[PDB]
Amino acid sequence: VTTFVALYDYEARTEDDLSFKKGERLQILNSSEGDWWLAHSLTTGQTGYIPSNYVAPS
Repeated sequence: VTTFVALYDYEARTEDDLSFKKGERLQILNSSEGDWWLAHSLTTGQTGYIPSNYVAPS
């Protein structure tokens, strides 16, 4: 729905988290959980939760 870029590498901290590298383009699919957003990585094709402060708008 909106595209962001990852600011830092992130290793998943739950089984439902997305792992991603700095610079990945991430589509934000849901943001209702505040500091944790559901994202889809356009760079890798994977999906999961991310920390909202790890991304900035493209």
